[PDB]
Amino acid sequence: RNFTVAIVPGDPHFSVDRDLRGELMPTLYMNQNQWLPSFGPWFISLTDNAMQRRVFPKELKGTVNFQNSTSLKLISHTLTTVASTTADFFADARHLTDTQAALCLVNAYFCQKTSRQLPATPDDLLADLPQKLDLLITQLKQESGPGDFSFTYSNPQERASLAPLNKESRYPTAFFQRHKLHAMMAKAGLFPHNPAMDLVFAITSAMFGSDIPPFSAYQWNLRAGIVALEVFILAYGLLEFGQVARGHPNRRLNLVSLLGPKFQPMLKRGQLFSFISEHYIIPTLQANPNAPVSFIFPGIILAALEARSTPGPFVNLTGSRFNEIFEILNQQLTFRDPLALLQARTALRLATEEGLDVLLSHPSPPTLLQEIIKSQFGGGDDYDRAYFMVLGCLPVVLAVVP
Amino acid sequence: RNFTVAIVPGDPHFSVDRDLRGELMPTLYMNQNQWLPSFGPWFISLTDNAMQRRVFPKELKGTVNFQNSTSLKLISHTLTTVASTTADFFADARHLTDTQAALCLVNAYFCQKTSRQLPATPDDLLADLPQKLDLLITQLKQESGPGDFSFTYSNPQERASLAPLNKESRYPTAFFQRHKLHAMMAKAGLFPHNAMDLVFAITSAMFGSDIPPFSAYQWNLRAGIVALEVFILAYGLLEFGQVARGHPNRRLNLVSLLGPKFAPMLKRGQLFSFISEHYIIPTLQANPNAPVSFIFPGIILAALEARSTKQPGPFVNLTGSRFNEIFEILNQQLTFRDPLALLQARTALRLATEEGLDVLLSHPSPPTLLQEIIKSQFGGGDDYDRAYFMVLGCLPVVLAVVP
Amino acid sequence: RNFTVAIVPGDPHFSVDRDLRGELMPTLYMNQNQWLPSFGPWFISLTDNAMQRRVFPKELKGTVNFQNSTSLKLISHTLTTVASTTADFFADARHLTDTQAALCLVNAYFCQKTSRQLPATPDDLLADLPQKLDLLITQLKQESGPGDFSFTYSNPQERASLAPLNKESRYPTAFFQRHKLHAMMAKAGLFPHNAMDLVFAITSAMFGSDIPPFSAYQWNLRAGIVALEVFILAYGLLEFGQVARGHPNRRLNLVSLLGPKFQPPNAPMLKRGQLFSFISEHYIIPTLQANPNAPVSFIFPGIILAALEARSTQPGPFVNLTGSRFNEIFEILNQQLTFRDPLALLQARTALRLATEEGLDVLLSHPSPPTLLQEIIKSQFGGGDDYDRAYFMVLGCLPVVLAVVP
Amino acid sequence: RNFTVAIVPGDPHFSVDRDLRGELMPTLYMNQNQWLPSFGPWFISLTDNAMQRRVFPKELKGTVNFQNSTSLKLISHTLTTVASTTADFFADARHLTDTQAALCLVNAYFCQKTSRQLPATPDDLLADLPQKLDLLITQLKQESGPGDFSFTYSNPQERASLAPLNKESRYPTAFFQRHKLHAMMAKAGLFPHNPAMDLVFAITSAMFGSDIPPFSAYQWNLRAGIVALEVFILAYGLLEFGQVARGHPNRRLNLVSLLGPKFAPMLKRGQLFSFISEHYIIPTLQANPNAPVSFIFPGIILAALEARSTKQPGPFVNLTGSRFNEIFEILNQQLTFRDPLALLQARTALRLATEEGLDVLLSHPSPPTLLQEIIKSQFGGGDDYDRAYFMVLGCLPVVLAVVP
Amino acid sequence: RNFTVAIVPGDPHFSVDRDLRGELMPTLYMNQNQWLPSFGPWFISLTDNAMQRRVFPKELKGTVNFQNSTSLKLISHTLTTVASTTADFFADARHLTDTQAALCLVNAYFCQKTSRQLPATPDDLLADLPQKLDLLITQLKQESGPGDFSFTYSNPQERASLAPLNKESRYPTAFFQRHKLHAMMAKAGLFPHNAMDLVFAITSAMFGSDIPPFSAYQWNLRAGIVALEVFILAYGLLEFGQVARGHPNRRLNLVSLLGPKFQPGALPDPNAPMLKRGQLFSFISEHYIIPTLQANPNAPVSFIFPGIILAALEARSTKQPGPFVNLTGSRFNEIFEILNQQLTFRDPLALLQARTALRLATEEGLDVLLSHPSPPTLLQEIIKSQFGGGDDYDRAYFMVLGCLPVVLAVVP
Repeated sequence: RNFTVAIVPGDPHFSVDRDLRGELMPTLYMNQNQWLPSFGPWFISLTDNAMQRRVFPKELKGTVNFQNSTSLKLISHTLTTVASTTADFFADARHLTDTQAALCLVNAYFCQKTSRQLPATPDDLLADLPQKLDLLITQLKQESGPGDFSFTYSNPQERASLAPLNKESRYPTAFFQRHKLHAMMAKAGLFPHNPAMDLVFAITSAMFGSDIPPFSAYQWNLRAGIVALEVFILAYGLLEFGQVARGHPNRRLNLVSLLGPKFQPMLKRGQLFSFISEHYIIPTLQANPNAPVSFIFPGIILAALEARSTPGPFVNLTGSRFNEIFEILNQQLTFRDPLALLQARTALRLATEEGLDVLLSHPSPPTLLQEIIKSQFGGGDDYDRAYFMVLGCLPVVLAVVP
Repeated sequence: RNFTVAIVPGDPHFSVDRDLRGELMPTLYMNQNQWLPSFGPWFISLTDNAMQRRVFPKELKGTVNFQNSTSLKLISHTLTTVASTTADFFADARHLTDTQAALCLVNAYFCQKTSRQLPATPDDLLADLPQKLDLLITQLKQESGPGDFSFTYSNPQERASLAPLNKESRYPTAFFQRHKLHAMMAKAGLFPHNAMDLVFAITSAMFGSDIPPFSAYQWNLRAGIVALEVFILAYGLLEFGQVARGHPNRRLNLVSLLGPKFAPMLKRGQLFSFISEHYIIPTLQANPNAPVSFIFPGIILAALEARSTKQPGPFVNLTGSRFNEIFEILNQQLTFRDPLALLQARTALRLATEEGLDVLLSHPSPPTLLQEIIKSQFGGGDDYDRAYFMVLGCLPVVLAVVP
Repeated sequence: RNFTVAIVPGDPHFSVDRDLRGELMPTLYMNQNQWLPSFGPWFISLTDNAMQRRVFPKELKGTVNFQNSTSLKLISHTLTTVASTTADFFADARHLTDTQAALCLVNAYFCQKTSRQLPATPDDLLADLPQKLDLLITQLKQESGPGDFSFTYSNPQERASLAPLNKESRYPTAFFQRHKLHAMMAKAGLFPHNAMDLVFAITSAMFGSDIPPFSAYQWNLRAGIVALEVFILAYGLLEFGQVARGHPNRRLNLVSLLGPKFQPPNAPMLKRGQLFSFISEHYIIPTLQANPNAPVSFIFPGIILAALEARSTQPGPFVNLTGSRFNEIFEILNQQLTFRDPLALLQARTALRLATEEGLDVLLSHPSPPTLLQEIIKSQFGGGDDYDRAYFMVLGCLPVVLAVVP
Repeated sequence: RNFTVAIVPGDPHFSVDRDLRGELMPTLYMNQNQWLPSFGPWFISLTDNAMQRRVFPKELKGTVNFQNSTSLKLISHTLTTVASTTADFFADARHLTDTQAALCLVNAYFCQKTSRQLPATPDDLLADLPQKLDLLITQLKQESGPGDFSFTYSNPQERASLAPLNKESRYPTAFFQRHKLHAMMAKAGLFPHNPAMDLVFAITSAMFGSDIPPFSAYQWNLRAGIVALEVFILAYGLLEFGQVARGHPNRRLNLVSLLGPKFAPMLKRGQLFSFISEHYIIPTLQANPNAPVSFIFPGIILAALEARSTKQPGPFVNLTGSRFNEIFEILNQQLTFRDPLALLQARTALRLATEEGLDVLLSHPSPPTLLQEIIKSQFGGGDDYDRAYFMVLGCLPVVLAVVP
Repeated sequence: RNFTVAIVPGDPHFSVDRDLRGELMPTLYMNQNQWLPSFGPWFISLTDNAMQRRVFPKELKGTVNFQNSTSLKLISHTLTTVASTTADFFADARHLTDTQAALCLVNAYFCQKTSRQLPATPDDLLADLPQKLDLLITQLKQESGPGDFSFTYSNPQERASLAPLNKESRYPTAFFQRHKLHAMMAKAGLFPHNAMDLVFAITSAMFGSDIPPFSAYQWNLRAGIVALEVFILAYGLLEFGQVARGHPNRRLNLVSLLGPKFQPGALPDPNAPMLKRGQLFSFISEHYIIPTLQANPNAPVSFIFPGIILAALEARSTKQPGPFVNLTGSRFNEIFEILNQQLTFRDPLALLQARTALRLATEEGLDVLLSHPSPPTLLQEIIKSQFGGGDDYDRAYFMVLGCLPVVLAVVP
């Protein structure tokens, strides 16, 4: 079950057993006499905060944290936590993965707007994904009027739950009323209340079985799908005019430094995302068909968590931006409380949805995204941005002896 | 509950959860292969003495103390002890914090001398604090006659107690008679014995009916006078301060300490105005009951050092007397856990600070003596270093582990 | 029972108690303040993978693995596992070692083609081994037609067993039908079904009456063919070898590795087959005189490693973060150091042997086998010349000294 | 209770709580990543021997001993043991400290030889100490005839006891008969047997109470006083023509190296000792009035222990442990065995070995020359500055880089 | 009870409490941040082998063994084992030390061949030892005929015992028949079977009446012959020795090893008159052998010259010409078995058998050394190849120390 992925054109292909991040990071702690990895300003601040926490797992407090680095246990557990943000923890047969729901939405929209035949197999959902996303995004840019990319809650108890309260299948009437992406797809005829044709239901009943109900009747799949679609929209927008051939002076990632002996015309608009879709998204989903969108692009999740936080020069010594990640780590490594871990997972997911709304509500979303990746994660070019979305960090080698 | 502070103009703002010193210092021990922090001559002498002590907490004797540095546990426990100098340990409803009592005194004095409206909210107490302090100080400089900034004790048992003996509400008649700051405020009509009491009008409007008049329950008057002395010394030290210039003797280098985490001259009083608006006010908005020792621990340390200030010429100080009060608190709370002995140790540190504040304020040029102590014992060479030393209680530097 | 071996001409002789690899490697961890050994790209990838394994023996995870090196326990246990690839674990009196079976085959073929007298003693089997191998190889090169160097399985359960299924003495009819080396020896009259059987005349004169004819009990024929493939690859690799030249890409430096233990041009070049003749007379013969039952994997573990790597062989730059190439070695290590399950260890040993046979077929099926072999030794093991290739075949690695302080 | 001392002119004053050696040495182990202290050839040999001893306290065998240095526990316990050499361990009201007895002897001798009034207070005993010692020494140099600076024992059991045997107040008649210093003071009329005026008794009854008996009646004070006087005589003689202003090429002690951030007309004869007496001896005795002479000058005690050793001519490597036996036995008895009687015997052996070595030093034709040789060869001292500091510290520490 | 020794002329004298090797070696582990000792190729091979042994005492496997050195516990226990090779472990009143028996033999031979009066005191035994050895050796060189320096065993059980089997006082008739040294002394009239017995006259005057005649109780004769072989090899090795000149291949550097402990002062003249034949051994006899025996009168010959014992153990091993790497552990088996028996198993009988095996291996190697056509030449080759000794200075110090330590910087 070995699979191969490639992130940017001209770069090497990576053959992995299961997970690229999980198999790449440990290899950076094998030359501890000469160098140790560093994962950027945000991870340096995370490491500083983690070592000060009164309640924090002892196994994540290894000596490497005090040597201008982050221990392997701390960096891998942090990245795993981020990758599980949009994973489904409700044991429900009516549920699709957020990635599958997002793919059904963008494919139904494409069939409604073009004369293209409805997708037959899950492979057809991923075929021409850059073109399907490009059509949805160019129409979303033309969506004038008030509203943002947020869900409307009218109660604090309602906000603390991912699913509708009192075991209901639908969210209250106001829930999606202010969401621009939902409004555009609703106007196009998707997810209707019922005999109005439901393209999403025709796709779900042909590939994902009879158990998946119409998105308007059981609205969890609509909410999860919208949020995963926001991640794909941000990923497309960030790489839209990307170029990687040029050796940028501010390029942080150096695979020759990190890998050592293990390593052996301009791009048109949308070509960098097409490469990542064909060589990374498709092989990742072929190996892990139920992968959440947070597993595909953990860098977008991290940038969204950072967008919530956003006068002059400033030093951030606060730990609030690490609270959701640290609570999951404390619940699964120290307290082992299954209920408290489920609540911690909900808090991380809600914080990400809040940050995604900040990113998409900005007048130029890729500009804010570029600023966060540069300031908090050290990414200076399109090559760094593409690798950061996939890895969740941009590791560098720093000599142990100066 | 995150809050932001700024110490000097042009410098970065620091966002902290609760405490700047407590959150900044641990970050200096995260590159132990390349460098370790050093906190100045006084802390180098403290570290030398602490490792020689027969009775000293074992957790404060970590290996970093023997590597041209001071361990994180030793430096943070020392700074916490200094920051708690004027903290209230009597559980009394009639008590204000020393900072609140000092603010009531300086605000009542300002209303008496200017006829400006009495402060309504605790925010009004801090509004125009540099101007309120400047009026009190310029009048204190004109206070001619004998007397100093000390309390008069007529018994050794009386000296060993912070509150009046035999559970009394007032101190003996001689207690405040030699204090110039008390005498000036008494002559102005503040805290009268019953006559309009401006302090009581302020305390009953913001701090409740439980706070008695300062003349009836004199603990608040004594604590307020001492905290006011710390604010006076802080204002005087920064009075003609400039930070724009990159001084050759500037010890503090935040670019070195923080790494990846990081024109018109200032008029008289402008450096203190910046520290009041960007540090004092946000600190008190987050911790309304903060003692004056938590706001400016550097003044407390300079006061403890002023007591020490005999033969002229070169001299090596291998004595531990200047660390006795801090070390006794550390021994009582980390090793012996004796509640009574810890309370006596806390009183001894507070009395030693009051003794040193009197030395500082009795000097003909108080900021000059203050500058000398900050330079010799703490390594501070300019106004930038002095402002940061008052806030941090030290001036950390990075020293390479390998030479 | 001390014995002496020499690998290449002009180099020192090594006196060992039992095993050269096992006695040489520990001596590289005796200057840990100044330097630590490094065993090449394949072992660097192995070390990376071993430290990531959820189930892996704790004693093999020492600190040296994280200091640009491989711990002594990990490198020695890996090399021992490779050296035991073709060791016989069936306690059977009808069984020869794969080396003995290969020697009987090449000697019977030589007598059939030259009419030289049949070998009388086990020493006669090894006498003129370069010449006996050279005759078999030059005839194998002339073997035109379809087929490769693989065994034909018609069932997955049949593939998972080394011996024939249902305790049978013969493999199914299709088993050897596609093997070129078997076909050439069968056409020459060797191992007939009963016709004079030269192999049986050799086995009954030196290895006792218990060894049955190769056509009747076919395990010895299968084991012998595979060991013969290893000897063929070893001969082909060193065929035009020269060691006198101090090559710029020579990785192995014994002066660096041994230090004070080692007491250190116009010389004529080695003729064709002379480098292999030196290794046969000074390494193969003394090794077999000391350990008569040594498997071919103990003689040349480097060929076994190159064969395991040949199975692995998208176009362009590539980073290999997979652990599949180490699965068989790691499973044996887990089964003998941690779980101590006799059945699971036997299955793991079978899997390593089958993977090696698969890789040997890739190496021999290549149009120029020594060229592919040279490429694998260079890319995965760092060997840049004939000196490195000869030492790699014997040691299973090419250790270098790397300074602990840069 | 903080006090200040100064060792040589032009050097800094040291403010200490109780003990200069005890407070200075720990400060040398605070930069262990860059440097460690080294205390000279004798201490290097001591460290080598201590680590080889089968019976030696484990707490004194720290890692610093194996890193071209001596651990803080080993160096401080060694120096404390040397400083306690002449400390009084008999709980007796009739006893003076050896320093007090030596001061009474030199002051009584000065009053007998000059018109000067008898000292009234203990401060008067120390007033003009260089001048009082100078008078006694110049008369001792004129003492012709046989005899040395040793006590005469006529029995091995008598040699193993500091006090007279069978609880007697006087030592046998032969005991002081060969001692030149005792003979000179006896001829001068000091300590008479009784109506002969006793100047020593007039001093002791005025400052040290009525419990101190006349030196001739209770002779322990006379024996202890004579030995402490020998230490003061050797200290005066060593620094008699000392100069410190000159920066000598062979000066080992470098206080700028050791302390770091914590830190012309010639001296006339006796001026270097006058400085050490006024700025070190007097403030030390004002803070610790009952200090033994071994606490004031432990370097003289160490040089005396080394003088016993001083067989074959030429280059020589000393791998013996005999010179450390007395110090090591005290360390074993107080840190490991805790045997009160054996510790008392070990203390007596160290004191008797010191008395034996002081006799070797004073019997040499040029005592400061032998003293200079020992301080140079065993302790690394190359000039008067080093010699003055060695007498006070008992060693001359140097900083040696951990990385070469 | 401190005593002083000197090994070569012009060098410093060493004052020790009891043992030079035991007191010198620990001083080399006191500067571990800058340097660590290295004891030569044989000890490097020993250290490599010791760390690979499945059965080996854990206390001898310290970290220093893995830092281009040998731990203090391993080097001192190895040297102590070698020094105890010929120590007497039979609690018998009829027994002399092998050194005392060798001295009685060489003194009786000297009295038989010269007009010299029989020695009266144990000091007279050591007086003129170079001259007494020189007379015995020059006569041994003239001993023509077959035979070597070995004992003849006619049974494997007989070979496994140091003393005669079945509690007998005499060895079988064939035992000494092939030994050239025994044959020469027997022809001279020494140890007769009862004829005047010069050896018995010496033993009964200095070592008491308990020592029986060498022909009646033959253990003293066997032990004495073997110790005499060690003295003969020591004399032969230093016979034409010179030390004044600073050789380029001189391994031992006492200035490096001792540092501040060594006061160099005045260095010897390299252009000074040469040492005459026997003068280097005379210096070692007067300044090392005599003071060592005055301090430890019952010292075995292996304690005086452990380097000869090590060279003898190495002589057994001595087939192919050229460069050679020795990865075998056979040469360390006898030493390692003693170490395992006294530090790990604590079996009194097995330790006694291990001690016998080391003594028999040494006797076998001494025969190889003395049977070589030029014994000092083979001895020089072994000291150079296995112990790093390149000159007479190194050879004299190697005989005494059992090794030639060098300082190697921890940081290169």
